[PDB]
Amino acid sequence: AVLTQTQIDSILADLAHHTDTTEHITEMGVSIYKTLFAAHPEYISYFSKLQGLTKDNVGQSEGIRYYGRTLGEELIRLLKAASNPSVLEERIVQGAKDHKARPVTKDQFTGAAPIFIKFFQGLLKKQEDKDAIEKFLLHVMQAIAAKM
Ligand code: HEM
Repeated sequence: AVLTQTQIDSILADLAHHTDTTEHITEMGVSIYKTLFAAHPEYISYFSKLQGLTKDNVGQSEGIRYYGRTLGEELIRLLKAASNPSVLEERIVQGAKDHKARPVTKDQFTGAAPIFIKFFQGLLKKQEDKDAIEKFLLHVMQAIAAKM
């Protein structure tokens, strides 16, 4: 549900070089999307700025960078908020607003959790942090879906 400050600090330390600049945070998000869209090319068309793109050219698009940055920034927001119940709930509310009335469904949203989790597990060094990010993202994405 929840992460301790120590856990957040450990996770952020590993992510520091992926998230230090706007360009890097954007590239981190694009990398998640490359994985998501390879697994679900039908999801490319869900995004207003990716209309017309396919699995063969989405990775090179300007549009994927727009979402890569929004996604990356929000993921770091969620992580930083993980030890503060009220701020985390604010982010979960924003999550629901971000995804309500969109082509993505509740089931597709929670169903994509393993893609995000496995991506982050790859970037983290300590097994305890790999375990932690899994618990956290599953919790967050279920909470967002429930409000949709
Ligand atoms: C915890 C994981 C996720 C986070 C933090 C997140 C974050 C965001 C953010 C910040 C936006 C707003 C972007 C904007 O300003 O337009 C957004 C929009 C959107 N997201 Fe996510 N997202 C997540 C997972 C997913 C998944 C799994 C999907 C499945 C396809 C998805 C699909 C969408 C769609 C369709 C929009 C609307 C895009 C548009 O046309 O403007 N998201 N998301």
